[PDB]
Amino acid sequence: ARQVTIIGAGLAGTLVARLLARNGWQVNLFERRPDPRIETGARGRSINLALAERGAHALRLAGLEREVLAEAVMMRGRMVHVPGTPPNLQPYGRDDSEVIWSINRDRLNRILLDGAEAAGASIHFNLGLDSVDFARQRLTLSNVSGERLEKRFHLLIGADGCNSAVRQAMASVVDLGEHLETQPHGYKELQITPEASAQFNLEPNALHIWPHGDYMCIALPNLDRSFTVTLFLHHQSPAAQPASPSFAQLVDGHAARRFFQRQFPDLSPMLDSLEQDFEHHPTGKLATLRLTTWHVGGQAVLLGDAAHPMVPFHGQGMNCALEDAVALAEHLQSAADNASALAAFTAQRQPDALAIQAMALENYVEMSSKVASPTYLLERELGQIMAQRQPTRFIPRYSMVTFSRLPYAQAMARGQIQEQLLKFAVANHSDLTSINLDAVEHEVTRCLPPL
Ligand SMILES: Cc1cc2nc3c(=O)[nH]c(=O)nc-3n(C[C@H](O)[C@H](O)[C@H](O)COP(=O)(O)OP(=O)(O)OC[C@H]3O[C@@H](n4cnc5c(N)ncnc54)[C@H](O)[C@@H]3O)c2cc1C
Ligand SMILES: O=C(Cc1nn[nH]n1)c1ccc(C2CCCCC2)cc1
Ligand SMILES: [Cl-]
Ligand SMILES: [Cl-]
Repeated sequence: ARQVTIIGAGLAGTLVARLLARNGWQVNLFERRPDPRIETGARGRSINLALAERGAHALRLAGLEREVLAEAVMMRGRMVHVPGTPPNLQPYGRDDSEVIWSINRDRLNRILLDGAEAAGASIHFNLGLDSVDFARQRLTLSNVSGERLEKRFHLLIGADGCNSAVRQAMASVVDLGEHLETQPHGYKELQITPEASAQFNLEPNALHIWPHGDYMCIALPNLDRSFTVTLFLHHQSPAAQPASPSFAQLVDGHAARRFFQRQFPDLSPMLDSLEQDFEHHPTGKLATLRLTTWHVGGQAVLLGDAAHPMVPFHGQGMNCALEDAVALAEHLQSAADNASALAAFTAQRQPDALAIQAMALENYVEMSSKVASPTYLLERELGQIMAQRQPTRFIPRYSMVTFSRLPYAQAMARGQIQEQLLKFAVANHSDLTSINLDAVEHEVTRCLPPL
């Protein structure tokens, strides 16, 4: 039996443990945190994630999809809150079967843990990886108090998150070629209670966005009708724009409140504990981390956030993580040896991780400044016409990322061609009446191969 050691019982680590264990691998999975299935007196505060086709299909192959969806809230469309008009629901894709699911992270983790153990994996909690010795094939683990334990390993999978100890240990034996790109936006999570969302008739079965240019709020629903609101806002004000809103200017809850009443006046009444949340929840940091290589020979490979931290603006990090786990399990299961498997995995997935990293950055502009401009409206309306006349050629980029399993690089490449097609068609035209539709359709057929 082939043996594998996995660091991190997060989303990618637990899924890959399930897929390998049920193929007969001996799987040991080590996790720094305690087991979240052991109930304690602490008050767990878990956020929700948007689960889409790529994540859903990976769970479907694992036999876990139905269990996960039982606990998920359907989001049928995007509820855009633009000042001056009523909130406007934009359906996802073309028909009612194209939805995103809002799923609690801790519930998903528990389901995945149960699934890995049922497939035969052994999960060891309260053991955090501290270092690796690649030449002696040993690693050092330790509990919180610092007491250390050594284990031999044969194949090591670093599924240990954006601050991966495995990636750090790989920097001893190979150049990963890391480039960290910081992001000027931080984020803060605020809460809407069920009473407040019910009192203000906030739609539960939708994803809600409050665009506002260089800042914005997003809200995902929970099963109990509460919402978690995420404010994205610059850490610091730029020197050129010294009065522009930023976190540094929101020192306490009362400034926060005046900000929301002025700039989000229909959302402010719903955030009852805006003051308290603002001061006791930490401001989070966003960053994109790109690696030229993900593995060391046949000994160790990264996946998930350990491999490609990305900004959350597409809701694709977990979706990408689950899709990585599927691909890593398939390559390991079928390769001549572990070395060939890890090379072929990195070669397949690294271009795709780059593509989704780039699309997540760009999607910030789409969500916060594009959805409210006159020019983008005309293009989106021409885009839906094109999807109807050429359905296998013109597939909107958001739809290819979110509702298909087209490799992310091909989605990006086709999206760039569509974007420039729509951009030139609508330029110097104010209405849809002055646009030659068959001209645009002819460029779809000349430039977009059918799927
Ligand atoms: C605010 C926010 C919102 C997001 N929303 C979405 C969304 O809506 N949709 C989406 O698809 N993605 C979303 N993401 C991204 C998503 O959360 C991650 O991409 C996903 O969790 C990656 O899964 P993973 O298994 O790689 O890592 P994680 O889920 O982070 O798992 C890492 C695991 O490794 C463990 N670990 C860490 N260090 C060690 C160590 N030294 N030793 C042992 N164990 C260790 C951790 O305890 C944890 O269990 C969001 C991210 C953020 C920050
Ligand atoms: O699906 C998307 C992107 C989209 N654009 N237009 N429709 N939705 C999407 C984008 C972001 C999120 C998360 C990001 C972290 C904070 C919670 C919300 C979820 C999902
Ligand atoms: Cl959309
Ligand atoms: Cl994400």
